[PDB]
Amino acid sequence: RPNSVDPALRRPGRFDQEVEIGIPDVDARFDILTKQFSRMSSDRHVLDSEAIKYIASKTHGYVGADLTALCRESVMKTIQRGLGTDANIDKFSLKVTLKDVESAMVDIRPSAMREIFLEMPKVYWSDIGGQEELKTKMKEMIQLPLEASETFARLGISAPKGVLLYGPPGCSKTLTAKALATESGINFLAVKGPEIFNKYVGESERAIREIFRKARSAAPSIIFFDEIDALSPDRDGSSTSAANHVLTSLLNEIDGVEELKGVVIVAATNRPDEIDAALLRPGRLDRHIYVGPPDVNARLEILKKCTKKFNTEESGVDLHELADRTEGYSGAEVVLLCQEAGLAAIMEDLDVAKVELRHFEKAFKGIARGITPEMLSYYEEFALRS
Amino acid sequence: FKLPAEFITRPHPSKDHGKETCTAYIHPNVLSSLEINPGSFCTVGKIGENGILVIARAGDEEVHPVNVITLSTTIRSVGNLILGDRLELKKAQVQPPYATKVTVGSLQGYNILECMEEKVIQKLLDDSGVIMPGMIFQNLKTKAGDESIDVVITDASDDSLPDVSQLDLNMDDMYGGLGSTHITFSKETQANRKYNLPEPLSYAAVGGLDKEIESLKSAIEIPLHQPTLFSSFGVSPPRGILLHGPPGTGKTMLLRVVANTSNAHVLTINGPSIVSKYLGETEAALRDIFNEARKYQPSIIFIDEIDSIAPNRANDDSGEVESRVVATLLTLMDGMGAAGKVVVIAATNRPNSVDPALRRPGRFDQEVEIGIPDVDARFDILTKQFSRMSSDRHVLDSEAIKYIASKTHGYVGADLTALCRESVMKTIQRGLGTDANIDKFSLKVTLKDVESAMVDIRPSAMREIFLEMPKVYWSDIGGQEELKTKMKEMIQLPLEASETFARLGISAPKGVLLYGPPGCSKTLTAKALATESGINFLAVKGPEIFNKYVGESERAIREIFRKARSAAPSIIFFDEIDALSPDRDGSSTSAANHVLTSLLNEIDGVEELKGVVIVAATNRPDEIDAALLRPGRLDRHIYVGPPDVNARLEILKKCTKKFNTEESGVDLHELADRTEGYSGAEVVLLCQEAGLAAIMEDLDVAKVELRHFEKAFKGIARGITPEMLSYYEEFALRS
Ligand SMILES: Nc1ncnc2c1ncn2[C@@H]1O[C@H](COP(=O)(O)OP(=O)(O)OP(=O)(O)O)[C@@H](O)[C@H]1O
Repeated sequence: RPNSVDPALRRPGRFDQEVEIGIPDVDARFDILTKQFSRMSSDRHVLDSEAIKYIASKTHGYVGADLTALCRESVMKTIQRGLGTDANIDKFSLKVTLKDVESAMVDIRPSAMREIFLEMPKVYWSDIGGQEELKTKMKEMIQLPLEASETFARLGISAPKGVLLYGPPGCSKTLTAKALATESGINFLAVKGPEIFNKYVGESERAIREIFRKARSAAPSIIFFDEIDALSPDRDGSSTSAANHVLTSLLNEIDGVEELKGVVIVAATNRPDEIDAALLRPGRLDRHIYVGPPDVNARLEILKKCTKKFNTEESGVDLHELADRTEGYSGAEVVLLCQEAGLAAIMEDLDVAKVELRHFEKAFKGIARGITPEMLSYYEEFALRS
Repeated sequence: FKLPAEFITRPHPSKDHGKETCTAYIHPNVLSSLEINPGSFCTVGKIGENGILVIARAGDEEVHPVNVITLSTTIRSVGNLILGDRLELKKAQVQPPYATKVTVGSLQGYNILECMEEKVIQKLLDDSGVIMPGMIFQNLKTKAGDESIDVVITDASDDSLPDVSQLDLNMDDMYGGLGSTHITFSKETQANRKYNLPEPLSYAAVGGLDKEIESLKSAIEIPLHQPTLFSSFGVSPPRGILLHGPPGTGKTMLLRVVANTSNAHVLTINGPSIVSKYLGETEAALRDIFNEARKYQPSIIFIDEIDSIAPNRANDDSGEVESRVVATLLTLMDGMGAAGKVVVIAATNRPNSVDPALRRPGRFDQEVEIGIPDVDARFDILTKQFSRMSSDRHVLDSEAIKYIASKTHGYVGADLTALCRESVMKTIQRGLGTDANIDKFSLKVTLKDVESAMVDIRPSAMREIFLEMPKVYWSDIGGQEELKTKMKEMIQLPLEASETFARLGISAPKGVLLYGPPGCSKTLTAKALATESGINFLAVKGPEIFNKYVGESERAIREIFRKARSAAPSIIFFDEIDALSPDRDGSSTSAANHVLTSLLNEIDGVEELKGVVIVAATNRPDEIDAALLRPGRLDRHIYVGPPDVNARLEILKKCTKKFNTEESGVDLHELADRTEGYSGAEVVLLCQEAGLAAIMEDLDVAKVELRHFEKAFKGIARGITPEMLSYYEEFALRS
């Protein structure tokens, strides 16, 4: 723990050079898996490349020691299964397969599931369903700093360094961060709302300091928060008569005394009224994005993606009238409705190769949108007033 | 000047014949220091159990080290001389007078050998020593008919003047080439009871933990017996197994069993007694014992009460012996050898107290999960102990044992021995009090004493994380067919549709909500799942998870969900949600809010729990906050309203089984029609009240009259208001 180290030791006069070691990502885990597989050679086991890639992708929170733990657990489970079934057959013939690895990853249950910095899995653009204008806006806002810092240094304008995301709780708030992290090619930081909150008084302040100076030491990057409305309201909500210190710290960190030109701060909130007037000030977090419900094109793309597993020709649906009928839903709502329709289609004779239109109608009538027009009107009023 | 204070046992190698009873390979310097003739009997103290296994002594070839001694596998089995025990040497005793009977028993055999005998007498008494409490020898190669048998020689009638010597060895005198007193072959029963010699614990004693017993057998046999095969892989050998569970659940007993059944050397420690005031004394002792562990190829190390030995760094920085010794022992065992054959078993309790610095897969990958035994394990242990104590002292059929096991649901493994012993004392006490010292063999074991035994035992094993409350079959399940069909559908989908979900990507909603009237059909569902599902069922009460300490509920939630995830795909049930759920209607505390966020972000946040299924039954669904009530998690809703006419009729038939319907003249149809606004629990209570009214007339009754039915019906009302049902319907419509 660097925090447990005496801060007198951790000073630039003696220990100016710090080497930061983080949790391995998917690429590092895959590289370590391939290296260890080549280490014990293929003379005792067979493991084709795509299985290794799938295993590495399935691994999210595992650590370097976890890969060795999985390898040893798979080997020993193979030994016991061979002894039990084949009655002491040669262990080389049984070698290593995928099912023992799957059992090992189910039963390993690592204790390192809690970490301050979350490595959210990446997602590609085709899976991401949005709108062209928003994509152009985010692309411009992320392209400006990286190849315009030198221009801003001479100009002196620098960057707004503040982006606020407010919209419906349906979709386009969580997967947007994944899309930004994937396309930007820059290290991403994900912290949950109540995750920063702690029972101990002052622990939240130390965690805030920790995350901001790791962000500073991690080169000019993007800092994203899952939800701010869990801590922003102080007078309106009176959350345990606290969080005032947290609010002051986050207010003075972004633009107090020292200004952070290199990094970009993006904020996503589920409700606009919870943001205090101090944050709602020109100069900081001035940019606002409506990011409303997905349009017809995004819903059609999501339906096409969800229908890829099934067969469109056999079903006979054109993927247009279904999207037109399902216009008041959201991306998460569309995904849930597709999943429930698939469940209804598989209830009859277990696995199916297609989903019928009757099952889709059953799903649509069974589950309501759950969205009210008053929240949309309030969001529109806030957009007009902003 | 050597002054050997202590000795340690060691198996005799090279087999051959040699002495095999009086080997006693001790360095001549020790023999000279004892001023005792080498060509005479020797006595080994073995710390306690006087008698000292008096035995003749021989000489070595100066290669045998002074520290280790050999007492032959026969004497090792006779006296339960476990490897690694403390051994001492002292002066020999007086010469025995003579031997009288020495009779064979032919253990684990049907006797009637005649041909297989082939003059066993020469083999028995062609050797020095021959200690009549026991001779155990290999079958060797005699004639044709292979196989292997052993012999019991315990029974004897010789009398010795000193009672200190419990081994009462005597000399050998028989005539043979290449006969006692009036033959020496007779009887086939077990060992003599009057000696009451200790016996080595076997795997047959342990019962109800098979799925773990072969697991631990393999875990201890693969590295010890097959070191080269595992070393060929080059993935490093495991050097530690975690044995953790509630106290008295059968861990030290399996430690003793595996220690006795293993011929390899085993190291046993007594716990915190090694801790000394001197800083370096404990370090020297640890490095020394590790030196003897690593110098000999077969070695097994036992560690106990690790929490006291290794306190957590954050819990308390007491000092003195601390994580320094833990670090140095870990470093010592990390590079003791490359392949080797060493297994370490940690018999700890509640691993929360175990220092987090003892958990890496590199040395302590193997973890054994030990929980409270269920009804099947308790019944198995009951049968095993009944077989051990034999039917010559008790009479009991299978159904009584099954009923006793079913009655004891929350009891611990040691509670079974507690109950049997308490029944023994109760039977003896009642016999002495009533029959005035009658023959106690005829009294044996009955049901009344055992009944009083679990009435008056009062165990202290009620508060536990496991809730193994008694279950019921489909007979008690009184409800609607649609509800049962839905239950079957959502409990059969994850069991035989995991591959289909993985291929399709739909996965499972894993969320079922059960909101309804407080009458019934909300608690019996737990029994229905735990009975029909046949899967490890975990139930957590509402107020039980609450604790005075701040964060205790959060950590308890952590352990319960981690154990649910680690306990294979199963189902989790929470009885009462509406106490912690209303964080908005009521002020509550910060702990309740933290619990709400934790349960919201753990069910479907970051990581997805596809294997387990989360089902929650609540009384008033409005206490659940809308923040966590989002589609995709706990989306399924069941009305589960008051039971219909069919369920009420079924409940009435079940409750009327004790009574006779033919003589009462009631078909339970008009009563069911009249009793339409009640619930299953209400129906049961009304039936109980009617039975009480019937039996208050003329004490015991064989039937119940109508007048009692009307009296019960008028005495007790439904207790439920229609506006509550209207509000439930309104909530269902909005959902
Ligand atoms: N599951 C069980 N089945 C049968 N007998 C048991 C069981 N659990 C305990 N006993 C009895 O109680 C005794 C004490 O149990 P055991 O020796 O296993 O120690 P433990 O209390 O579990 O361990 P520790 O002191 O390390 O916590 C056993 O020797 C045995 O007689």
